[PDB]
Amino acid sequence: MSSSKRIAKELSDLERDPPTSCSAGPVGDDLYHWQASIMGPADSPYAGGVFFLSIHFPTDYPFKPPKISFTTKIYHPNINANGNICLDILKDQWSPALTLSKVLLSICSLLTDANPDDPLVPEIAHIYKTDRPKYEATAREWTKKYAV
Repeated sequence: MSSSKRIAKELSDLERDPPTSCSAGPVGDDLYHWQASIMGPADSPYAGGVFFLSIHFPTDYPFKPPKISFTTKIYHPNINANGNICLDILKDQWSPALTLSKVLLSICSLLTDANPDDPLVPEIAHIYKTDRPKYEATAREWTKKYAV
């Protein structure tokens, strides 16, 4: 009811004013399980790649954050092998005032500017802090293979 109408509202807002590089909507007619895709920023080792996200809205949304997993394989210090993303606003900083499109933005940005202080993958984090080139080189490789 409050959960069903809040998601319908957000879907409708997109169904009108469409984002540019982001693209999201429900899978099938399941209003609680969405799928989305985004392109890697131009100034990132993910540039040109296409990433698919899986989205699960909590039954008590928007008072509880949505579950966002990455479908595509990505080499990022804040994203692990299962697609989990360590992002502040998907947890401790979540708030009913935020939207999914707002969550998508913070993600386009996370890829542009990772956060080595939230080492969800310590190996990728260390390579990041000390040998940025090795990391940027490996990020682009994985983009060619998977982000297509």
